[PDB]
Amino acid sequence: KGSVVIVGRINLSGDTAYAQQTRGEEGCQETSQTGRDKNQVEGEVQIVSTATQTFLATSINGVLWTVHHGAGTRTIASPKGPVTQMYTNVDKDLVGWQAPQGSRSLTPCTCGSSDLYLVTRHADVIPVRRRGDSRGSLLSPRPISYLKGSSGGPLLCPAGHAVGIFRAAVSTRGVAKAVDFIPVESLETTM
Ligand SMILES: C=C[C@@H]1C[C@]1(NC(=O)[C@@H]1C[C@@H]2CN1C(=O)[C@H](C(C)(C)C)NC(=O)O[C@@H]1C[C@H]1CCCCCc1nc3ccc(OC)cc3nc1O2)C(=O)NS(=O)(=O)C1CC1
Ligand SMILES: [Zn+2]
Repeated sequence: KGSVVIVGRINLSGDTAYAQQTRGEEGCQETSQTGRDKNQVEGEVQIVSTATQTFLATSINGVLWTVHHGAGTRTIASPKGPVTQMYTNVDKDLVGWQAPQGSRSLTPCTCGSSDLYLVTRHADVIPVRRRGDSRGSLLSPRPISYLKGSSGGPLLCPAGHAVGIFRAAVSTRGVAKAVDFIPVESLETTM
């Protein structure tokens, strides 16, 4: 298997949630084999890719987190070569690396607000209501197909801080009315 490769980012930039592709497929190939990636990186939310899967990853207090069902145990390519996972937990569906060169990191949420916001791979910011340890309800139902490819992306509080990592969708006949995520407290405990 190859290294995970950053192929873009989801910009909250200044005002607009928009997606920025920074690498093509072809280049994704050679880079996964070497794990050496000089391509420029920015921001908190990365679009990450394997040979078969595209999903997201989020930097929180110096660690780049994503889902195990996306990354597995792979390294992630960097300018100084392939980066080995700092944290792994198959049961939680969680993996972490040292935040990449060029990135910014999110702050853990400390305000306890139930008003959350899920960022998707499509660069949509979707309102969510905290409804338990690892669960939050959507204000608007959406088909799964819409959310697919967004695991590893962040759930944010109204202050912009990180509340969790998107893990799975709670679906009924293919309609998602809630989301399952890894809470930051769970990250802090994994560390
Ligand atoms: C947008 C949709 C959603 C965020 C996404 N997550 C999934 O699709 C997960 C993967 C797998 C099935 N998923 C689901 O969401 C299902 C599904 C019916 C398919 C919607 N929903 C579901 O279980 O409801 C259950 C009540 C909750 C409680 C149980 C959830 C279990 C969570 C889970 N843990 C592990 C630990 C270790 C593993 O080793 C290989 C593998 C795992 N796989 C898991 O779920 C996503 O976008 N992925 S992705 O980006 O396209 C892909 C590129 C990476
Ligand atoms: Zn907060």
